[PDB]
Amino acid sequence: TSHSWLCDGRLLCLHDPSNKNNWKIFRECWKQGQPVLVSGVHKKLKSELWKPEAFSQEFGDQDVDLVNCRNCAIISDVKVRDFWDGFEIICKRLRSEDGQPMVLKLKDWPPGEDFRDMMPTRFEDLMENLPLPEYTKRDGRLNLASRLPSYFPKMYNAYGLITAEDRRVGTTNLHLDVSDAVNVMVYVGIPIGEGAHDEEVLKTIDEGDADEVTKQRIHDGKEKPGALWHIYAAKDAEKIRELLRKVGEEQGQPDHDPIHDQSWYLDQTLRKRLYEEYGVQGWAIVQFLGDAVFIPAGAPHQVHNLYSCIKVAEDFVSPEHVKHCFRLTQEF
Ligand SMILES: O=C(O)CNC(=O)C(=O)O
Ligand SMILES: [Cl-]
Ligand SMILES: [Mn+2]
Repeated sequence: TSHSWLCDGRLLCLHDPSNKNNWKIFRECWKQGQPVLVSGVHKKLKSELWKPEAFSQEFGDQDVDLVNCRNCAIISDVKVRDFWDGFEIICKRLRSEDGQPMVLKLKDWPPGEDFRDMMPTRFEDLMENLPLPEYTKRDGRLNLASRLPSYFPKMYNAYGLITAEDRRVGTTNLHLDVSDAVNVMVYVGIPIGEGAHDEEVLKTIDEGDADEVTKQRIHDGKEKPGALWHIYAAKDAEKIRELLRKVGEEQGQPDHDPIHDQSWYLDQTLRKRLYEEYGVQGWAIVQFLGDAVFIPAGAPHQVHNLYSCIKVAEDFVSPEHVKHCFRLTQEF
């Protein structure tokens, strides 16, 4: 079974998403609470379905709210095409008071459980090509999601954050989710209208603590980097809460939950600190076009888009983690 290791030997990378024997290798990492990466998923999909132009053409007239990733401001009652038309074409992006193009995220779209209903062909294309299908598919035999009683697909679409100032901002702030999930990068858009940003992208992953083999995927492989993830083991979540309670009190704090508050992005400062002061070393992961990231239930994580990303995630409930999922459901 074709695979290799990233993050200095600590992250499994599976290279063939439809290899039936994948579970054997996957499960050993997964039962220890490690995330897992599967590359090559884009090569299985119907490309034409996962274009920003197609999303604009087909659903542009819908009403939506957006989020400015730099200041968290909400842009109320805008149109879907406003987002998608500026995904790669910088001059088409909605502008702040100062007339500058904004780095934006599309909020709650599609809304509710409307994905399957709103996008049936995309739904079938994703689900027919998810890796580890017995775990990940709604009706997969190791997916307990639908098999349990009432006590246990989402898009993440946003532009990139490339500046030096941007490096301490999250596309999605540190949080955890209650079930297992797989997050697939189905499209990476390289924006035009400000010239090349390759060196900023590279300095951002380096400062994000990415390993040398991850960086060869750019230098040698010439792969298109989508997003930079930091993921932590579910067990390490309290040690991370402890750090953030303290740091927060150093600007005026309650015995509350910083991870649930989803207000923190761990920059290179706090990550060195979390490691030396709490022993906690996470996984710095660059998600390229076609990479599927498996995030264990309750494993805290944050995301920082480098370029413009179309991501689609499927939740599931594995036997290995079904106790976590139960315990996380009650606390949440
Ligand atoms: O992609 C993002 O911005 C955030 N993704 C997730 O939080 C996830 O898959 O759980
Ligand atoms: Cl499987
Ligand atoms: Mn998440």
